[PDB]
Amino acid sequence: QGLFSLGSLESTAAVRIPSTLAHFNQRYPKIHLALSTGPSGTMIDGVLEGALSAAFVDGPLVHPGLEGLPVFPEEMMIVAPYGHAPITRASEVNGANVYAFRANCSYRRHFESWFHADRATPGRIHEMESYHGMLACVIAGAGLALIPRSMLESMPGHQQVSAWPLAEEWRWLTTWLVWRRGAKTRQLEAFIALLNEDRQTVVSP
Amino acid sequence: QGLFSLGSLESTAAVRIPSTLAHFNQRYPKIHLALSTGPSGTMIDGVLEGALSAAFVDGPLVHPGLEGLPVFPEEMMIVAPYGHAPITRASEVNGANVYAFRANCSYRRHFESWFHADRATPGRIHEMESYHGMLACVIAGAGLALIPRSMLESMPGHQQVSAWPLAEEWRWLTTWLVWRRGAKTRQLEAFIALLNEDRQTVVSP
Ligand SMILES: [Cl-]
Ligand SMILES: [Cl-]
Ligand SMILES: [Cl-]
Ligand SMILES: [Cl-]
Ligand code: NA
Ligand code: NA
Ligand code: NA
Repeated sequence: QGLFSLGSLESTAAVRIPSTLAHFNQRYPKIHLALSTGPSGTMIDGVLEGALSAAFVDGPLVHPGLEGLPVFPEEMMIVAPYGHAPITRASEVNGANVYAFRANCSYRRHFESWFHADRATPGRIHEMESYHGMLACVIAGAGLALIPRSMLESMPGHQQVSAWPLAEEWRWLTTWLVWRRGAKTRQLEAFIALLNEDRQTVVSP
Repeated sequence: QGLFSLGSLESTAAVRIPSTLAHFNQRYPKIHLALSTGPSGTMIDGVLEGALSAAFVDGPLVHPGLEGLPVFPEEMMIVAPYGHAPITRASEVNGANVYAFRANCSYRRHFESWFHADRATPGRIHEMESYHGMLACVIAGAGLALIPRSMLESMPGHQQVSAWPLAEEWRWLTTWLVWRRGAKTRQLEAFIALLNEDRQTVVSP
Protein backbone atom coordinates (compact mmCIF):
# COMPACT_ATOMS: atom_id res chain seq x y z
CA GLN A 1 0.00 0.00 0.00
CA GLY A 2 1.29 3.46 -1.07
CA LEU A 3 0.67 7.12 -0.14
CA PHE A 4 -0.28 10.05 -2.41
CA SER A 5 -0.31 13.32 -0.39
CA LEU A 6 -2.31 15.92 -2.31
CA GLY A 7 -2.68 19.53 -1.21
CA SER A 8 -5.51 21.72 -2.47
CA LEU A 9 -7.04 25.17 -2.27
CA GLU A 10 -10.26 25.14 -0.21
CA SER A 11 -12.36 26.20 -3.23
CA THR A 12 -10.84 23.59 -5.53
CA ALA A 13 -11.52 20.86 -2.96
CA ALA A 14 -15.10 22.04 -2.62
CA VAL A 15 -16.19 22.17 -6.27
CA ARG A 16 -13.50 20.98 -8.75
CA ILE A 17 -11.90 17.74 -7.57
CA PRO A 18 -14.52 15.61 -5.75
CA SER A 19 -15.25 13.44 -8.85
CA THR A 20 -11.50 12.90 -9.50
CA LEU A 21 -10.81 12.05 -5.84
CA ALA A 22 -13.54 9.37 -5.89
CA HIS A 23 -12.29 7.97 -9.21
CA PHE A 24 -8.69 7.78 -7.93
CA ASN A 25 -9.85 6.08 -4.69
CA GLN A 26 -11.73 3.42 -6.64
CA ARG A 27 -9.09 2.96 -9.38
CA TYR A 28 -6.16 2.47 -6.97
CA PRO A 29 -7.48 0.72 -3.85
CA LYS A 30 -3.92 0.13 -2.56
CA ILE A 31 -2.96 3.83 -2.71
CA HIS A 32 -3.96 5.97 0.27
CA LEU A 33 -4.86 9.49 -0.95
CA ALA A 34 -4.18 11.98 1.89
CA LEU A 35 -5.99 15.26 1.05
CA SER A 36 -4.98 18.48 2.85
CA THR A 37 -6.05 22.08 2.33
CA GLY A 38 -4.31 25.36 2.91
CA PRO A 39 -2.94 28.56 1.34
CA SER A 40 -0.85 28.29 -1.88
CA GLY A 41 2.36 29.51 -0.21
CA THR A 42 2.22 26.87 2.51
CA MET A 43 1.39 24.08 0.06
CA ILE A 44 4.19 25.06 -2.30
CA ASP A 45 6.57 24.85 0.66
CA GLY A 46 5.17 21.38 1.45
CA VAL A 47 5.68 20.23 -2.13
CA LEU A 48 9.27 21.60 -2.15
CA GLU A 49 10.09 19.92 1.20
CA GLY A 50 8.59 16.57 0.16
CA ALA A 51 5.67 16.68 2.64
CA LEU A 52 3.23 16.78 -0.30
CA SER A 53 3.34 14.79 -3.52
CA ALA A 54 1.52 17.55 -5.43
CA ALA A 55 -0.86 20.44 -4.84
CA PHE A 56 -3.60 22.48 -6.49
CA VAL A 57 -2.45 26.09 -6.09
CA ASP A 58 -3.00 29.59 -7.42
CA GLY A 59 -1.22 30.54 -10.65
CA PRO A 60 0.93 31.72 -12.15
CA LEU A 61 3.67 29.11 -11.87
CA VAL A 62 6.98 30.89 -11.17
CA HIS A 63 8.99 28.85 -8.66
CA PRO A 64 11.87 27.00 -10.43
CA GLY A 65 11.69 24.20 -7.85
CA LEU A 66 8.30 23.24 -9.30
CA GLU A 67 6.82 21.91 -12.49
CA GLY A 68 3.12 21.99 -13.17
CA LEU A 69 -0.02 21.93 -15.28
CA PRO A 70 -2.66 24.69 -15.68
CA VAL A 71 -5.96 22.92 -14.85
CA PHE A 72 -9.05 24.92 -13.80
CA PRO A 73 -10.21 28.27 -15.14
CA GLU A 74 -11.96 30.26 -12.41
CA GLU A 75 -14.34 33.09 -13.25
CA MET A 76 -13.97 35.81 -10.62
CA MET A 77 -17.34 37.19 -9.47
CA ILE A 78 -17.95 40.36 -7.50
CA VAL A 79 -20.74 39.50 -5.03
CA ALA A 80 -23.09 42.13 -3.57
CA PRO A 81 -26.27 42.30 -1.45
CA TYR A 82 -29.42 41.21 -3.29
CA GLY A 83 -30.68 43.29 -6.24
CA HIS A 84 -27.63 45.59 -6.36
CA ALA A 85 -27.08 47.14 -9.79
CA PRO A 86 -24.56 45.33 -11.98
CA ILE A 87 -21.06 46.39 -11.00
CA THR A 88 -18.90 46.83 -14.12
CA ARG A 89 -16.11 49.04 -12.77
CA ALA A 90 -14.59 49.76 -9.35
CA SER A 91 -15.35 53.51 -9.26
CA GLU A 92 -19.05 52.50 -8.97
CA VAL A 93 -18.31 50.90 -5.55
CA ASN A 94 -15.48 53.16 -4.41
CA GLY A 95 -15.03 53.01 -0.60
CA ALA A 96 -17.08 49.82 -0.17
CA ASN A 97 -16.29 47.39 2.63
CA VAL A 98 -14.79 44.13 1.26
CA TYR A 99 -14.75 40.59 2.63
CA ALA A 100 -11.90 38.27 1.59
CA PHE A 101 -11.01 34.61 2.16
CA ARG A 102 -7.98 34.80 4.44
CA ALA A 103 -6.18 31.79 2.99
CA ASN A 104 -6.31 32.98 -0.61
CA CYS A 105 -3.93 35.93 -0.83
CA SER A 106 -3.91 35.80 -4.62
CA TYR A 107 -7.68 36.42 -4.79
CA ARG A 108 -7.43 39.26 -2.26
CA ARG A 109 -4.56 40.91 -4.18
CA HIS A 110 -6.51 40.47 -7.41
CA PHE A 111 -9.57 42.20 -5.95
CA GLU A 112 -7.44 45.07 -4.60
CA SER A 113 -5.69 45.47 -7.96
CA TRP A 114 -9.10 45.62 -9.70
CA PHE A 115 -10.05 48.60 -7.48
CA HIS A 116 -6.71 50.33 -8.02
CA ALA A 117 -6.92 49.98 -11.81
CA ASP A 118 -9.95 52.31 -11.80
CA ARG A 119 -8.35 54.70 -9.29
CA ALA A 120 -10.71 53.37 -6.62
CA THR A 121 -10.22 51.66 -3.25
CA PRO A 122 -12.12 49.48 -0.79
CA GLY A 123 -13.04 51.27 2.48
CA ARG A 124 -11.47 48.35 4.37
CA ILE A 125 -10.80 44.63 3.90
CA HIS A 126 -12.11 42.07 6.38
CA GLU A 127 -10.29 38.70 6.30
CA MET A 128 -12.63 35.71 6.79
CA GLU A 129 -11.98 32.06 7.70
CA SER A 130 -14.66 30.58 5.42
CA TYR A 131 -16.41 31.17 2.14
CA HIS A 132 -19.80 30.56 3.80
CA GLY A 133 -19.07 33.23 6.44
CA MET A 134 -17.82 35.64 3.80
CA LEU A 135 -20.98 35.12 1.75
CA ALA A 136 -23.20 35.52 4.83
CA CYS A 137 -21.68 38.96 5.51
CA VAL A 138 -22.51 40.03 1.94
CA ILE A 139 -26.04 38.60 2.25
CA ALA A 140 -26.45 40.59 5.49
CA GLY A 141 -25.67 43.81 3.57
CA ALA A 142 -22.22 44.44 5.06
CA GLY A 143 -20.15 44.75 1.88
CA LEU A 144 -18.80 42.99 -1.23
CA ALA A 145 -16.70 39.88 -1.88
CA LEU A 146 -14.75 38.30 -4.73
CA ILE A 147 -15.54 34.60 -5.19
CA PRO A 148 -15.00 32.14 -8.10
CA ARG A 149 -18.26 31.37 -9.87
CA SER A 150 -17.79 27.61 -9.32
CA MET A 151 -17.54 28.11 -5.57
CA LEU A 152 -20.29 30.77 -5.37
CA GLU A 153 -22.90 28.77 -7.24
CA SER A 154 -22.37 25.74 -5.00
CA MET A 155 -23.40 27.69 -1.83
CA PRO A 156 -27.16 28.05 -0.99
CA GLY A 157 -26.64 31.71 -0.15
CA HIS A 158 -25.93 32.52 -3.78
CA GLN A 159 -29.75 32.87 -4.11
CA GLN A 160 -29.58 35.83 -1.67
CA VAL A 161 -26.86 37.88 -3.47
CA SER A 162 -26.35 39.54 -6.85
CA ALA A 163 -23.12 38.68 -8.65
CA TRP A 164 -21.30 39.69 -11.83
CA PRO A 165 -18.02 38.72 -13.37
CA LEU A 166 -15.14 41.18 -13.23
CA ALA A 167 -14.30 42.89 -16.57
CA GLU A 168 -12.10 41.08 -19.07
CA GLU A 169 -8.45 41.33 -17.94
CA TRP A 170 -9.64 40.64 -14.36
CA ARG A 171 -12.26 38.00 -15.16
CA TRP A 172 -10.25 34.75 -15.24
CA LEU A 173 -7.61 33.14 -13.04
CA THR A 174 -6.10 29.67 -13.36
CA THR A 175 -5.60 26.98 -10.70
CA TRP A 176 -2.52 24.84 -11.34
CA LEU A 177 -1.47 21.35 -10.28
CA VAL A 178 2.19 21.52 -9.19
CA TRP A 179 4.86 19.03 -8.09
CA ARG A 180 8.59 18.94 -7.33
CA ARG A 181 10.71 19.48 -10.43
CA GLY A 182 11.88 16.15 -11.83
CA ALA A 183 10.45 12.99 -13.32
CA LYS A 184 6.87 12.45 -12.12
CA THR A 185 6.18 9.41 -9.96
CA ARG A 186 3.91 6.64 -11.24
CA GLN A 187 1.19 7.71 -8.77
CA LEU A 188 1.30 11.34 -9.95
CA GLU A 189 1.17 10.24 -13.61
CA ALA A 190 -1.80 8.04 -12.71
CA PHE A 191 -3.56 10.94 -10.94
CA ILE A 192 -2.98 13.30 -13.91
CA ALA A 193 -4.40 10.69 -16.31
CA LEU A 194 -7.69 10.51 -14.32
CA LEU A 195 -7.76 14.26 -13.91
CA ASN A 196 -7.36 14.81 -17.70
CA GLU A 197 -10.46 12.73 -18.41
CA ASP A 198 -12.38 15.56 -16.68
CA ARG A 199 -10.64 18.91 -17.41
CA GLN A 200 -11.58 18.51 -21.11
CA THR A 201 -15.19 19.00 -19.89
CA VAL A 202 -14.17 21.96 -17.65
CA VAL A 203 -12.36 23.89 -20.45
CA SER A 204 -14.47 22.86 -23.50
CA PRO A 205 -17.82 24.62 -24.23
CA GLN B 1 -28.09 53.72 12.42
CA GLY B 2 -27.83 50.75 14.85
CA LEU B 3 -25.75 47.56 15.20
CA PHE B 4 -26.94 43.95 15.59
CA SER B 5 -23.94 41.63 16.19
CA LEU B 6 -24.98 38.05 15.43
CA GLY B 7 -22.74 35.05 15.97
CA SER B 8 -23.36 31.75 14.20
CA LEU B 9 -22.10 28.22 13.76
CA GLU B 10 -20.40 27.75 10.37
CA SER B 11 -23.00 25.20 9.25
CA THR B 12 -25.95 27.35 10.30
CA ALA B 13 -24.52 30.32 8.39
CA ALA B 14 -24.04 28.14 5.32
CA VAL B 15 -27.49 26.57 4.99
CA ARG B 16 -30.04 27.80 7.58
CA ILE B 17 -29.93 31.58 7.91
CA PRO B 18 -29.13 33.14 4.49
CA SER B 19 -32.82 33.90 3.71
CA THR B 20 -33.37 35.45 7.17
CA LEU B 21 -30.17 37.55 6.92
CA ALA B 22 -31.33 38.99 3.56
CA HIS B 23 -34.83 39.67 4.91
CA PHE B 24 -33.45 41.44 7.99
CA ASN B 25 -31.07 43.54 5.83
CA GLN B 26 -33.94 44.68 3.61
CA ARG B 27 -36.48 45.17 6.43
CA TYR B 28 -34.19 47.32 8.61
CA PRO B 29 -31.96 49.38 6.30
CA LYS B 30 -30.71 51.50 9.23
CA ILE B 31 -29.53 48.48 11.26
CA HIS B 32 -26.07 47.13 10.45
CA LEU B 33 -26.07 43.32 10.88
CA ALA B 34 -22.51 42.19 11.75
CA LEU B 35 -22.30 38.40 11.19
CA SER B 36 -19.44 36.41 12.78
CA THR B 37 -18.78 32.68 12.95
CA GLY B 38 -17.00 30.53 15.47
CA PRO B 39 -17.29 27.67 17.98
CA SER B 40 -20.26 27.66 20.43
CA GLY B 41 -18.06 28.17 23.51
CA THR B 42 -16.42 31.29 22.11
CA MET B 43 -19.73 32.76 20.93
CA ILE B 44 -21.42 32.13 24.27
CA ASP B 45 -18.55 34.02 25.92
CA GLY B 46 -19.09 36.87 23.42
CA VAL B 47 -22.81 37.00 24.18
CA LEU B 48 -22.12 37.00 27.96
CA GLU B 49 -19.49 39.77 27.64
CA GLY B 50 -21.72 41.93 25.41
CA ALA B 51 -19.54 41.59 22.27
CA LEU B 52 -22.43 39.78 20.53
CA SER B 53 -26.12 40.63 20.61
CA ALA B 54 -27.09 36.98 20.06
CA ALA B 55 -25.71 33.76 18.59
CA PHE B 56 -26.74 30.52 16.92
CA VAL B 57 -25.07 27.81 19.02
CA ASP B 58 -25.16 24.11 19.78
CA GLY B 59 -27.74 22.91 22.30
CA PRO B 60 -28.60 22.13 24.94
CA LEU B 61 -29.04 25.48 26.67
CA VAL B 62 -27.56 25.23 30.18
CA HIS B 63 -25.77 28.49 31.02
CA PRO B 64 -27.86 30.58 33.47
CA GLY B 65 -26.41 33.79 32.01
CA LEU B 66 -28.33 33.06 28.80
CA GLU B 67 -31.88 32.78 27.58
CA GLY B 68 -32.73 31.24 24.25
CA LEU B 69 -34.94 29.59 21.66
CA PRO B 70 -34.55 26.12 20.08
CA VAL B 71 -34.59 26.82 16.32
CA PHE B 72 -33.14 24.29 13.83
CA PRO B 73 -33.32 20.52 13.98
CA GLU B 74 -30.21 18.95 12.46
CA GLU B 75 -30.18 15.37 11.22
CA MET B 76 -26.77 13.87 11.92
CA MET B 77 -25.44 11.83 8.98
CA ILE B 78 -22.56 9.39 9.00
CA VAL B 79 -20.72 9.95 5.69
CA ALA B 80 -18.61 7.24 4.02
CA PRO B 81 -16.77 6.64 0.72
CA TYR B 82 -19.08 5.98 -2.23
CA GLY B 83 -21.22 2.82 -2.28
CA HIS B 84 -20.35 1.77 1.30
CA ALA B 85 -23.00 -0.45 2.88
CA PRO B 86 -25.51 1.37 5.09
CA ILE B 87 -23.99 1.91 8.51
CA THR B 88 -26.62 1.32 11.22
CA ARG B 89 -24.42 0.71 14.26
CA ALA B 90 -20.86 1.60 15.30
CA SER B 91 -19.55 -1.97 15.70
CA GLU B 92 -19.87 -2.24 11.87
CA VAL B 93 -17.16 0.46 11.49
CA ASN B 94 -15.13 -0.24 14.62
CA GLY B 95 -11.58 1.19 14.32
CA ALA B 96 -12.40 3.46 11.37
CA ASN B 97 -10.55 6.73 10.89
CA VAL B 98 -12.84 9.73 11.55
CA TYR B 99 -12.77 13.32 10.29
CA ALA B 100 -14.34 16.04 12.46
CA PHE B 101 -15.00 19.77 12.09
CA ARG B 102 -12.59 21.32 14.58
CA ALA B 103 -14.86 24.19 15.63
CA ASN B 104 -17.84 22.00 16.50
CA CYS B 105 -16.87 20.12 19.65
CA SER B 106 -20.47 19.11 20.30
CA TYR B 107 -20.68 17.21 16.97
CA ARG B 108 -17.32 15.53 17.62
CA ARG B 109 -18.36 14.46 21.14
CA HIS B 110 -21.67 13.22 19.74
CA PHE B 111 -19.91 11.07 17.14
CA GLU B 112 -17.53 9.65 19.76
CA SER B 113 -20.43 8.88 22.11
CA TRP B 114 -22.23 7.06 19.27
CA PHE B 115 -19.20 4.75 18.88
CA HIS B 116 -18.89 4.18 22.62
CA ALA B 117 -22.58 3.29 22.99
CA ASP B 118 -21.97 0.18 20.85
CA ARG B 119 -18.70 -0.65 22.63
CA ALA B 120 -16.81 0.54 19.54
CA THR B 121 -14.20 3.23 18.89
CA PRO B 122 -12.76 5.27 16.03
CA GLY B 123 -9.14 4.34 15.13
CA ARG B 124 -8.27 8.04 15.38
CA ILE B 125 -9.93 11.44 14.98
CA HIS B 126 -8.56 14.02 12.55
CA GLU B 127 -9.67 17.62 13.26
CA MET B 128 -10.39 19.63 10.09
CA GLU B 129 -10.73 23.38 9.44
CA SER B 130 -13.56 23.10 6.89
CA TYR B 131 -16.55 21.00 6.00
CA HIS B 132 -15.42 20.88 2.34
CA GLY B 133 -11.99 19.54 3.37
CA MET B 134 -13.56 17.02 5.73
CA LEU B 135 -15.87 15.80 2.97
CA ALA B 136 -12.99 15.61 0.46
CA CYS B 137 -11.09 13.27 2.80
CA VAL B 138 -14.12 10.96 2.97
CA ILE B 139 -14.55 11.12 -0.82
CA ALA B 140 -10.87 10.18 -1.18
CA GLY B 141 -11.51 7.00 0.85
CA ALA B 142 -9.67 8.07 4.01
CA GLY B 143 -12.41 7.55 6.61
CA LEU B 144 -15.83 8.63 7.89
CA ALA B 145 -17.37 11.92 9.04
CA LEU B 146 -20.45 13.14 10.90
CA ILE B 147 -22.20 16.04 9.13
CA PRO B 148 -25.72 17.54 9.41
CA ARG B 149 -27.87 16.58 6.43
CA SER B 150 -28.60 20.25 5.65
CA MET B 151 -24.90 21.02 5.38
CA LEU B 152 -23.99 17.78 3.57
CA GLU B 153 -26.59 18.11 0.84
CA SER B 154 -25.49 21.66 0.04
CA MET B 155 -21.93 20.52 -0.91
CA PRO B 156 -21.26 19.17 -4.46
CA GLY B 157 -19.20 16.33 -3.03
CA HIS B 158 -22.27 14.76 -1.48
CA GLN B 159 -22.72 13.05 -4.90
CA GLN B 160 -19.41 11.20 -4.28
CA VAL B 161 -20.21 9.77 -0.81
CA SER B 162 -22.79 7.45 0.76
CA ALA B 163 -24.55 8.78 3.86
CA TRP B 164 -27.07 7.55 6.43
CA PRO B 165 -28.62 9.07 9.49
CA LEU B 166 -27.46 7.91 12.90
CA ALA B 167 -29.96 5.66 14.78
CA GLU B 168 -32.77 7.28 16.74
CA GLU B 169 -31.38 8.64 20.03
CA TRP B 170 -28.34 9.92 18.08
CA ARG B 171 -30.16 11.14 14.98
CA TRP B 172 -31.21 14.69 15.91
CA LEU B 173 -29.52 17.69 17.51
CA THR B 174 -30.90 21.20 17.94
CA THR B 175 -29.30 24.56 17.13
CA TRP B 176 -30.42 27.33 19.50
CA LEU B 177 -30.55 31.11 19.24
CA VAL B 178 -29.21 32.54 22.54
CA TRP B 179 -28.86 36.00 24.11
CA ARG B 180 -27.93 37.58 27.44
CA ARG B 181 -30.51 36.89 30.14
CA GLY B 182 -32.88 39.83 30.48
CA ALA B 183 -35.45 41.72 28.45
CA LYS B 184 -34.75 41.33 24.73
CA THR B 185 -33.81 44.46 22.78
CA ARG B 186 -36.11 45.77 20.05
CA GLN B 187 -33.60 44.63 17.39
CA LEU B 188 -33.46 41.07 18.79
CA GLU B 189 -37.28 40.92 18.98
CA ALA B 190 -37.38 42.13 15.38
CA PHE B 191 -34.86 39.48 14.29
CA ILE B 192 -36.80 36.69 16.06
CA ALA B 193 -40.03 37.81 14.36
CA LEU B 194 -38.45 37.44 10.88
CA LEU B 195 -36.79 34.20 11.87
CA ASN B 196 -40.12 32.71 13.07
CA GLU B 197 -41.71 33.29 9.67
CA ASP B 198 -39.25 30.63 8.40
CA ARG B 199 -38.67 28.03 11.17
CA GLN B 200 -42.34 26.95 10.82
CA THR B 201 -41.28 25.65 7.37
CA VAL B 202 -38.10 24.03 8.82
CA VAL B 203 -39.94 22.08 11.59
CA SER B 204 -43.30 21.37 9.84
CA PRO B 205 -43.60 18.45 7.35
CL1 LIG C 1 -9.48 29.12 -2.20
CL1 LIG D 1 -1.77 31.61 -14.24
CL1 LIG E 1 -20.85 23.88 12.64
CL1 LIG F 1 -30.78 20.69 22.74
NA1 NA G 1 -7.31 4.29 -0.40
NA1 NA H 1 -27.49 47.28 6.92
NA1 NA I 1 -24.95 23.30 -3.28
